[PDB]
Order: sequence, then structure tokens, then C-alpha cells
Amino acid sequence: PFEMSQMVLSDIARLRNMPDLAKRIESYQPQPDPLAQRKAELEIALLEAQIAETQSKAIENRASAGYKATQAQNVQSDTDLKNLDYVEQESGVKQARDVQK
Amino acid sequence: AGYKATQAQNVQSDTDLKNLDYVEQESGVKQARDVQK
Repeated sequence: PFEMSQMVLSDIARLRNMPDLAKRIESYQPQPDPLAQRKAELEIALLEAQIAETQSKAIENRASAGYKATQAQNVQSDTDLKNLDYVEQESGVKQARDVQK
Repeated sequence: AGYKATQAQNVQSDTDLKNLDYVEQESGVKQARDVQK
């Protein structure tokens, strides 16, 4: 850490008959930039947001697969109805039913 | 995802109705009901 570098630099300055420069190098306390810490916190928050968004996307994909299976079942039922109607038309059952009424 | 599950449930209900209509048509229940009126 730079704190011990401060001690070494202050000792060098004090030994070379420059005491004022040493008292500065000693009195200097470095402070972190609040903007950088804010940026790091926002980056962490954004990363968790992307994780949540990906989880929600996977859930939506599963739901879409289920609805796309239900649609296939409904299509199969519609196909069965179409086959029944075709059989009735070919065999003349519809004509007989219409004649009856 | 929730709305896409609700849609699946509605599709299942529609399929049940289609099966009921197919059974009624095959068994002639619809013809009897029409004859009654």
C-alpha cells in the first residue's frame, strides 16, 4: 500500500534537509472518488438486473413452450373435426340429416 | 409467462369443447336435438 511509500518518501525528504516537503507527503491523506464507487455500485446493480431479466426470459420461454403445446393440441382437435366433417360429407350423412329436417 | 399460461388454459378449454362437439356429432346427439325442434 501507498501509505508505506509515503513514509519512505517523507524520510527521504526529511533526510535531504527538505522538512516542509516531508510534512506534506505525510499530511497527504488520499480519498476515494465518490463517483467511482457510485459507478461500481450501479454496475453491480445492473449485473443483478441482467441476471433477473435472463431468469424472467427463461420463465417466459417455458410458458411459451407450454402455450405452443396447447395450441398443437387444439390444432389436433380441429383436424379431428375436419376429418369427421369430410367423412360425413363423403358418406352423405349431412344430406340425410338435412333431408330429415 | 403468466399470460402465456392463461392462453394455454384457454386453449385446453377450447380443445375440450371441440372434443364434446365431435362426440355429439359422431353419436348423432346434434341430429336428435335438431329434430326435437
